[PDB]
Amino acid sequence: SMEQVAMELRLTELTRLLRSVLDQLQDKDPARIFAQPVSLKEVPDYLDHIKHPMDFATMRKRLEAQGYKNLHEFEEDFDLIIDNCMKYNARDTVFYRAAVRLRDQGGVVLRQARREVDSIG
Repeated sequence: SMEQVAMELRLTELTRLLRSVLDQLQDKDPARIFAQPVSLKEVPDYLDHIKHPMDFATMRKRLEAQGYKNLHEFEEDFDLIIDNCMKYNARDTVFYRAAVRLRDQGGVVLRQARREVDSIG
């Protein structure tokens, strides 16, 4: 159907916008602390602490399979990255501090993306 194609054109465009958002969020992590999943070889107990791990590479595979239906879902994944790190790592660590900084800097980018998703549809 033609409706299905137009739906898919909107999903595709949302995916275009989300990719740019992801790049801008990732630029706020120049240290690359959040680039890849936490290694279960190097942190064997990780899943006893964190039930839903998340990272930028895992978000990117979902993104490129058009697996984000809306900005809310994408934001849920970004918040997992931050929130997982703030639980596992203590306040005085470079990791915890890197999450706080990513959250603060990400807020601006996300604030405008919500306007652009409403605005363009």
